[PDB]
Amino acid sequence: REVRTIKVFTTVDNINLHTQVVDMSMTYGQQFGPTYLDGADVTKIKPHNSHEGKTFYVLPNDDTLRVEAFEYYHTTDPSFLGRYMSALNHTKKWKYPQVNGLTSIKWADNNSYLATALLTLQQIELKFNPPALQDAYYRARAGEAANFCALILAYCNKTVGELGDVRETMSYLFQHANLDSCKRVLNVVCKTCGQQQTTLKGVEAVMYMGTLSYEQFKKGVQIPCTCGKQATKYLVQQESPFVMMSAPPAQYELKHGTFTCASEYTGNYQCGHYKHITSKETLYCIDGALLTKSSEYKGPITDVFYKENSYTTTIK
Amino acid sequence: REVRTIKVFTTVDNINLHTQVVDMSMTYGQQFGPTYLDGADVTKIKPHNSHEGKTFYVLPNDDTLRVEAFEYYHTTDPSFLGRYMSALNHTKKWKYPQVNGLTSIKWADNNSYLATALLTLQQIELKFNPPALQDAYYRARAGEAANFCALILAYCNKTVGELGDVRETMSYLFQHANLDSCKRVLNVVCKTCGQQQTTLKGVEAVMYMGTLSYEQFKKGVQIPCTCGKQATKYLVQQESPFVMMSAPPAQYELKHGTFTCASEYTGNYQCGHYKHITSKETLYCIDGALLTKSSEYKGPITDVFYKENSYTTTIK
Ligand SMILES: [Zn+2]
Ligand SMILES: [Zn+2]
Repeated sequence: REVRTIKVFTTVDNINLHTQVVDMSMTYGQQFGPTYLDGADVTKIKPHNSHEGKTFYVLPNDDTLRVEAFEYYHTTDPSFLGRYMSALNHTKKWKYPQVNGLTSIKWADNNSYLATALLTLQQIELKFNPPALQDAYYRARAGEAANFCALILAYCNKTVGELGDVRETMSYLFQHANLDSCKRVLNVVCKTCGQQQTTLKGVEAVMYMGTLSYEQFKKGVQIPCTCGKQATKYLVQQESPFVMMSAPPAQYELKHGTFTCASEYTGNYQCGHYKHITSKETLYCIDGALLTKSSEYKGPITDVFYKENSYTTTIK
Repeated sequence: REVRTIKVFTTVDNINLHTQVVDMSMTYGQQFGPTYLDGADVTKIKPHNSHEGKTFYVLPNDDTLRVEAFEYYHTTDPSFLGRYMSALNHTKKWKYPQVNGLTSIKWADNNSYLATALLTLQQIELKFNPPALQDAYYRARAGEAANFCALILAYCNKTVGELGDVRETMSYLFQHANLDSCKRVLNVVCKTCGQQQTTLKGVEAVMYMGTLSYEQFKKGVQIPCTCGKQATKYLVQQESPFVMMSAPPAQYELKHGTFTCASEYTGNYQCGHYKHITSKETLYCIDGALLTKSSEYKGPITDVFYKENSYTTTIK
């Protein structure tokens, strides 16, 4: 007749804890709704004695938790925490070797796009805004990247195993980074129509899709004009700590000392594999846990990152 | 022995067409990969005589289509076009009545969050950047909103029928809008720590989560300081054509003439329904195709939109 109970804590951010007394004869789901223990779904499980004192994630189901979840993650997508937990149940089992001084990811679960994204982040100046990403990225740099990788999957609405694109993944991460001071001025010149200047800010100031070469972007790239002519677009002014140049995969030569790092994609629109190339004392190719070196590199490159501070054109 | 063929066109943007000759003895999938006809998946279907001359969507599977798709949609998520097509197969069957001069959506497929988002967009000054959204929004304002609604679902990574949050949906749409000139200056005052000013730009300058009242935001809202004290955050300067104030749903009184429009959510974290309230000559409550009016309004409000141009505080 005596209900037997244990004390547990619920949370949405793993920092602020909420004391609960749970009935050991009812499932966690009957008492909390969807409930997770370090990523594992315990909604249909009844409390174990070993659960006493442990922390469980729940969905934001009252106003206090709604505020805590938004302040930590900067999202109000109702499915976010469930997707973060579902990914974490996988990423906590991945291995994160140090390769040439950087945290990589041993290949598992079709994660090569995440490995090259993680390697790239550690080579560019970037600060995240959500505390969740600040905290997880700090841990990832130290070598414990499971929470960071699960957050990337959640913020990008990708599940473990799903085909991912590096450019799109970086776009999501940059949306949650402080790029407010970044600025880009472009000029587009048509022999018929004249010239038109455009200013871009934030994420749009550091990403370009169409050519891999920063030098070519400075000299001019050809794009369509609405009048039918081919116009020339070139970079007038750049203020940012890096730039990212992207293009559909094509054979491309990477020259030591002319770029920071790059992503290589081998395959087709439905199926493929990413590798990472970093330019240090030589060219290192990081493929998850694997490492090779070369003095020259040619391959199907999709994204190239360059160092920057301030650039102003000499084109009149 | 003579292979019988028809001419069709493939596309990723429904503007640029690519001539194809298809074998009538093979499925579209065998020849194009995943293939769609006005949203319907025809990958496993063989060509019909009536298909001659028609346009089919395909996935971006060569470099020309990759460039066309990015220029139109401003995304490189590999699953985007399939998700847009899957949603469109549903939204093309929805009805879009004019309610009090605005395009709404007759309730279907758990779409009430999309109806209030669509109604809101038509009451605030906002220009989209991707041509896909520019073109579809123009059609939606005219009353043909199927493509716009399917794009909202695709950009938000939501499927038809899935629970949606209005604040999160607006965040995705604002990410793809030109808000570059929007600016917000805030001051946070702690009696222990002093004062700290912060400047926000773009989407972060027009969205706030924590209170529904713009007036309260101007006077000051209480938030935690890291020292443990309660600090006061207030608006110093605002430059934008609207602001959006959001909070977890709570009973709230909407006063005629003090706001533009608002979203009301009845339910809980797993299940609920949205309605739209607009302040015109009186208060109109739009619930899909349904319309009621009242002189006063109280309900569980989640988001309130206000007109703005330039605001500067008088607080010293
Ligand atoms: Zn021209
Ligand atoms: Zn303080």
